[PDB]
Amino acid sequence: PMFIVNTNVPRASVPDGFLSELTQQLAQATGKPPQYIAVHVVPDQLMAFGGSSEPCALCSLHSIGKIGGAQNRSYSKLLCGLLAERLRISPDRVYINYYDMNAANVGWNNSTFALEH
Amino acid sequence: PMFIVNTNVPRASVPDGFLSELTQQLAQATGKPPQYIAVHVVPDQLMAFGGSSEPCALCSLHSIGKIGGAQNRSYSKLLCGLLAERLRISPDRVYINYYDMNAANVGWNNSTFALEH
Amino acid sequence: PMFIVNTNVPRASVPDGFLSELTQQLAQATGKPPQYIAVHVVPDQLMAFGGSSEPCALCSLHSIGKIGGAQNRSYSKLLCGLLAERLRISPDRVYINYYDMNAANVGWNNSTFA
Ligand SMILES: CCc1cc(=O)nc2[nH]c(C(=O)c3ccccc3)cn12
Repeated sequence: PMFIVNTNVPRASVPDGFLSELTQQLAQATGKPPQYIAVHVVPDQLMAFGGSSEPCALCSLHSIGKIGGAQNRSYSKLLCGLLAERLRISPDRVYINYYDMNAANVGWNNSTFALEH
Repeated sequence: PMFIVNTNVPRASVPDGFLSELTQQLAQATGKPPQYIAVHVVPDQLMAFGGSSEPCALCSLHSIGKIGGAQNRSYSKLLCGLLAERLRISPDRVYINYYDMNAANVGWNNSTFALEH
Repeated sequence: PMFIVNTNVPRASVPDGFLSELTQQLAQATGKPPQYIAVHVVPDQLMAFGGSSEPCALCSLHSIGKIGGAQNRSYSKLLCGLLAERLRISPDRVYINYYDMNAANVGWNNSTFA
């Protein structure tokens, strides 16, 4: 899985330990091994939410499976909680786009995750 | 809705009020309220279009509904118009990827927009 | 088509010619003229792969068609090869998301490709 956060919160406000916390908490939430979790944090961005430049975040989570109604609401609670606690971003100024990726459409290690045919 | 612009145009060439203008124009175009519109502009990018590093932009528009053949042609005219006028980027050096998002696949405010089941 | 690379490799480590090599190799690989290909390289990123911040990359390739099982495995070999050779990133620390775009959902030059 891969999780990206783009935010106008300054780099200096991203706490030590943040990428590792995301890595471990997403491993737990998705049931996938930590070794396969990638995280990407992009501070200092020029962005607005609702026309306001108060702290906000635009995020993406890509996973092969483990994407769906109840699961995505769970991820949102988890990830909004982290963004609120660590970056002081209000949950109602966060968007997270969820993508259920087909194994054939994710490349890795010179191939993809579709090895069957 | 979420609109992202990545461009090699320098930061100083992005006019003040560009984010607000995008916000207003997108609210009008999509019929969604401004409070739900998120905009994100990323200047000074290392990019090429057709092998040239002249001004260009790679963009995305994510919306729950209001995405389709006719509407997208209309968005492209609107957004290329703004990028050309404000950032001086030629319309034939812009790509915009449109995404019709399922409500269940967009997280916000500790949950998603799938609140029904 | 368009290709985006996000990496924690520093900008100074991105070699002269890299964007051009991606453009022409992707032209060859997708069969499209180089004039169609957009590439975007984002160095110096704050990222981790498997909990480690050794060199890694998160990438996307969007194309109207030319996306599929065998084709994507070919793109991955090509692109991982380039990232390993040029940016010294291990292939097992690269993800590439492939998107088969509908022509109606790609805007260009005041319109779409539909
Ligand atoms: C055709 C003019 C054209 C001009 C470009 O500068 N870029 C580009 N990309 C495509 C493309 O990938 C495509 C378009 C329609 C169907 C299949 C692929 C087509 N173009």
